[PDB]
Parts: sequence; structure tokens; C-alpha cells
Amino acid sequence: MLVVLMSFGVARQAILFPNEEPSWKLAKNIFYMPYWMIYGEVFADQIDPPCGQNLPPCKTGAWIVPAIMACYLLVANILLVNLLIAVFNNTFFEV
Amino acid sequence: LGRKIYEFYNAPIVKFWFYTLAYIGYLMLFNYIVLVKMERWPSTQEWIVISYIFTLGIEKMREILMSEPGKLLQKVKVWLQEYWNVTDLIAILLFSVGMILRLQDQPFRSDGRVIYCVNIIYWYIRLLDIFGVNKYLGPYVMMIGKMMIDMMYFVIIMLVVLMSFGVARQAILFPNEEPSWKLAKNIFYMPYWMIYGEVFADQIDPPCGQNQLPPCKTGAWIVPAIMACYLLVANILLVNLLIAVFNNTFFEV
Amino acid sequence: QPFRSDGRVIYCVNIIYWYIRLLDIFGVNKYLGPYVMMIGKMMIDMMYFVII
Ligand SMILES: CC(C)CCC[C@@H](C)[C@H]1CC[C@H]2[C@@H]3CC=C4C[C@@H](OC(=O)CCC(=O)O)CC[C@]4(C)[C@H]3CC[C@]12C
Ligand SMILES: CC(C)CCC[C@@H](C)[C@H]1CC[C@H]2[C@@H]3CC=C4C[C@@H](OC(=O)CCC(=O)O)CC[C@]4(C)[C@H]3CC[C@]12C
Ligand SMILES: CC(C)CCC[C@@H](C)[C@H]1CC[C@H]2[C@@H]3CC=C4C[C@@H](OC(=O)CCC(=O)O)CC[C@]4(C)[C@H]3CC[C@]12C
Ligand SMILES: CC(C)CCC[C@@H](C)[C@H]1CC[C@H]2[C@@H]3CC=C4C[C@@H](OC(=O)CCC(=O)O)CC[C@]4(C)[C@H]3CC[C@]12C
Ligand SMILES: CC(C)CCC[C@@H](C)[C@H]1CC[C@H]2[C@@H]3CC=C4C[C@@H](OC(=O)CCC(=O)O)CC[C@]4(C)[C@H]3CC[C@]12C
Ligand SMILES: CC(C)CCC[C@@H](C)[C@H]1CC[C@H]2[C@@H]3CC=C4C[C@@H](OC(=O)CCC(=O)O)CC[C@]4(C)[C@H]3CC[C@]12C
Repeated sequence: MLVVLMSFGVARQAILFPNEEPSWKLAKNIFYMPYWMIYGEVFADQIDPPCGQNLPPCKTGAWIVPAIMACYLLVANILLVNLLIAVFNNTFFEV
Repeated sequence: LGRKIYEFYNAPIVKFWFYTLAYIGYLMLFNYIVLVKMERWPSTQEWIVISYIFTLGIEKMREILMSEPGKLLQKVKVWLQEYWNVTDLIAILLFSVGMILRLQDQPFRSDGRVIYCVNIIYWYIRLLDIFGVNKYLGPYVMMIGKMMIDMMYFVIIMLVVLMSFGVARQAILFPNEEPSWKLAKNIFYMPYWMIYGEVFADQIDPPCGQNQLPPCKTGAWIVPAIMACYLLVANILLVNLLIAVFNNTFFEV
Repeated sequence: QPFRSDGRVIYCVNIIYWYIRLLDIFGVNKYLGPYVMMIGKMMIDMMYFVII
């Protein structure tokens, strides 16, 4: 999880927020909201903010963030977690 | 000294621990350079990172030329068999084009910073290859590799169902829009995040026409029911099927 | 109208079914074909869950 979770966390804090002076909040914003989306809350209002409709301007071509996060939620909440399901199941009789 | 330094720095475990500690160090420096503002000339950290990328490209070229076949086309086939090698080539290439875009000036700079970010993705996933020395984690990553094929199926079936609600939610709720590409964003926007939690409780069943909301369109009472059938058929019918398919397959892998 | 409006609705209920008929075309594959095979067999197990 740490490797795939970190990947999305670094990516979302670098697309959305494009210009910040170096500070320790950045690591918190990596290890924040992505971790809490493997547990049920996708942070829906944060995701696809409305933008440039007569609001602050569009950060970059920030269309990467919903797509790679969709890939992340598939990878995290389905494959890995289901792997732990299977791993626990087959080691269970063994122990 | 000479023999102990040369013996020790040529033991393959030691040179492994070089290459992985240097690769973790690169990951930390590239983390810093992607989560900081970047001025027009590169910073020191970025110079170390781009040095890593181009020296890695030189070493890839070294072992392509130093491969065992004598014909050059033979050795480029030898290198294009193995999977992680070709993903190295495409990613070192895409970091190179990020560098050439970001040495320029706006509007190309913001695009180049995005290109750096989509490199951050892959250079994270290469740690899965790096974690192949462990006798305990090597099998897990091989398992993931076997479970991905089963995912290809689930995903396909899901698409059919998601899209089916997606079309129906798009037409029945929204009645009189004009030809636009937002229909596709809405087709895969609202009925996709529902399989992981958020059911969009306000967005579903708004009260219509009472102090006033616009009088609710056509026969839009049907969208909660086909929504209900969708949530059952996705979250219980398939996901659970995928649990079963992983358990059967995992045993053999 | 207003039948027009209701004529729009029951077109849209149809594309629910005509999407699900693409599962038939997925049946011909050597591997997707067996996966839709198990879906119908699990659906009788869910019918017992939907009552409970
Ligand atoms: C993926 C994880 C494990 C590592 C991620 C690394 C970064 C998120 C860290 C590593 C070095 C850190 C920096 C080290 C020292 C400082 C100095 C510190 O400066 C001050 O407090 C005041 C400075 C001034 O105004 O002179 C601000 C935080 C900062 C930039 C830190 C911000 C967070 C950084 C970039
Ligand atoms: C490897 C796994 C198993 C554990 C990794 C733990 C770290 C990722 C955590 C533990 C301590 C955390 C830090 C604890 C306190 C702070 C200070 C906090 O900075 C401030 O409150 C000052 C700046 C400001 O308030 O603006 C920023 C988050 C940070 C660096 C945290 C970032 C994330 C850290 C390094
Ligand atoms: C089903 C699986 C494959 C997931 C599919 C997800 C993507 C195809 C969707 C999900 C959310 C969508 C985004 C949601 C909203 C917007 C905002 C929209 O922004 C603007 O029009 C900006 C206007 C301006 O320039 O100010 C651009 C499309 C975009 C990024 C969408 C692009 C397509 C996305 C990433
Ligand atoms: C179910 C999935 C897999 C496919 C769904 C298909 C549609 C969502 C796409 C396919 C073709 C698209 C169309 C292709 C080109 C155009 C032209 C475009 O025209 C303009 O922007 C200018 C119009 C003008 O003022 O003349 C309007 C969107 C539209 C109709 C697109 C709307 C979205 C469409 C219908
Ligand atoms: C088969 C699965 C695994 C992937 C399918 C991917 C596509 C169905 C996605 C990926 C890219 C998406 C597009 C990315 C960007 C846009 C532009 C966006 O249009 C605008 O922002 C301009 C109009 C406006 O904002 O007013 C509308 C959604 C659309 C066509 C998205 C529609 C859905 C697309 C084609
Ligand atoms: C047992 C499992 C498989 C499904 C259980 C849930 C359904 C029985 C519920 C959930 C949502 C409900 C629907 C939510 C909203 C409406 C709109 C409602 O229309 C109005 O209220 C009129 C317009 C207005 O004034 O709002 C008619 C009932 C209906 C279709 C409800 C019928 C019963 C539904 C489908």
C-alpha cells in the first residue's frame, strides 16, 4: 500500500497545488486524504472541483488527478485488499 | 584495503545495496523536486535528478551494446523481450521530453511539470521490481502480477453495467441538453465512484417542484430503482465474484 | 407531448437491456465466456440473500 498510496499522494499534491514554498505540510497532504479513501470516503467534493466557469483558474491541465485516482482506487480498494482476503483465507487453515 | 575494498564492492549483494540505496535517494530527491516550485533555471536537486536519468539511459545503452549476440538487431530483440527494460526506455524517454519542455518558457513549463509528475508515478512502481530480493515479498508481487489478468475480466464486465446505468441516469435525469462532450464525462463520472463508497446522497432523489425546484423531468422516479439494482449488481454480484476468482487463482499462484 | 416525454423514458429503459445483451457477444471468447457462465450460477445464490 505504501508504495502505491505514496505514488498517488505525491502525484495529487503536485498536479493540483502547483506553486508552494517548501514546507512540512506537503508530506501531510500526501499522507492525508489518499489514505482515508481506502476506507470508504472518496472525498467527493474535493474531486473534480468545478473550474473556470463564471472561481480560481484551472491549476494546470489537471485532468490527470481524477483519472489516476480512479486507477488508484481500483488498484487499492479492489486488487490489493482482495489479495489480503485471499492470503488470509489460504493461510487460515494452515494456522 | 585494496583487496577488501575491491572484493567487497564487487560482491553482488553489496552492489545491490548500492543500487537500491541510490535509487531510494533518487526517489527522495525527485519527491522534493516535484513538490516544490520550480524557477526558470533548474535547481541543484533537479540537476542531480536529470543526471540520474541520463546516466541510467547511458547504462541501458551500455548493456544493449554489451549483450551476448553479435548482430545489433539481435541484441535489440534480446533487450525488448524483458518487460521492465522496455518500461525503462519509455519512461527515460518521457522524462527526456519533460526536460526539453521544462527548459523552455511558459506555457510549456506547466506541461513539463505535469510530465515530471507522470514520471513520479512510474518511478514509484519500479520499487516493485526493486522489492524482488525478499523471499517473502517476491511471491506477493508475482501474485499481483497473476491477479491482474483476472482484473481484466472484472473490469470489462463492470464497464457494461456502469455504462448501462450511466446512459440511463444521463438521459432520464437530464432531459434537454445540446450535443456536447460533457455527456461522456457525466456517463463515467457519477456512476463510478459509487462502487467504492460515496453514493452521492444529495445527488440521488432530489425533491422536485415544492417550496421551488424545477418540476422533475419526464419519469425520473425510475433512476433510484435502477440505481438500487446497479448497486446490488456491482457491489455484491461482481466484486464478490472477483473475491472468489482471486481465492481459487491465488491458491495455485 | 407529453407522450413525447414518456416516449423518451421507455427508449431509455431499453438501452439497459441492449447493453446487457453485449454479454452474449462476450460469451464467444475462450475466457470471458466462462466468466459470464459463473455469473448466472451465482445469481440464484443472491436470490436467497435478497429475501434474507
Ligand atoms: C516521502 C517522504 C518520506 C519524504 C518527503 C521529503 C520532503 C517532504 C521533506 C524532506 C526535506 C524537508 C524540508 C527540510 C527542511 C525544511 C526547512 C524549514 O524551514 C523553516 O522552517 C523556515 C525556513 C526559513 O524561513 O528560513 C521548512 C520545511 C523544510 C523546507 C522541509 C519541508 C519538507 C521536506 C522538503
Ligand atoms: C514508514 C511508515 C510506517 C511511517 C511513516 C511516518 C511518517 C510518514 C509521519 C510520522 C511523523 C509525521 C510528521 C509529524 C509532524 C509533522 C509536522 C507538521 O508541520 C507543522 O505542523 C509545521 C508547519 C505548519 O504548521 O505550517 C507537518 C507534518 C509532519 C512533518 C508529519 C509528516 C508525516 C510524518 C513524518
Ligand atoms: C470509468 C473509468 C475509466 C474512469 C474514467 C474517469 C475519467 C474519464 C473522467 C472522470 C472525471 C473526469 C473529469 C471531470 C471534470 C473535468 C473538468 C473539465 O474542466 C474544464 O472544462 C476546464 C475549463 C477551464 O479551462 O477553465 C475538463 C474535463 C474534466 C477534467 C474531466 C475529464 C474526464 C474525467 C477525468
Ligand atoms: C458510450 C460511449 C462509448 C460513446 C458515447 C458517444 C458520445 C458521448 C460522443 C460520440 C461522438 C461525440 C460527438 C462528436 C463531435 C461533436 C461536435 C461538437 O461540435 C461543436 O463543439 C461545435 C458545434 C457547433 O456549434 O456547430 C459537439 C459535440 C459532438 C456532437 C460530440 C458529442 C459527444 C459524442 C456524441
Ligand atoms: C475503456 C476504459 C478503460 C477507458 C475509457 C476512456 C475514455 C472513455 C475517457 C478517457 C478520456 C476521456 C475524455 C477526457 C476529456 C474530455 C473533455 C471534456 O470536454 C471539455 O472539458 C470541454 C467542454 C466543456 O467543458 O464545456 C468532456 C469529457 C471528455 C471528452 C472525456 C470523455 C471520456 C474519455 C474519452
Ligand atoms: C429491495 C431492494 C432490491 C430495493 C429497495 C429500494 C426501493 C424499493 C426504493 C429505493 C428508492 C425508491 C424510490 C425513490 C423515489 C421515488 C420517486 C417517487 O415519486 C415522487 O415522490 C413523486 C414526485 C415528487 O413529488 O417527488 C415515487 C417513488 C420512488 C420511485 C421510490 C420507489 C421505491 C424505491 C425504488
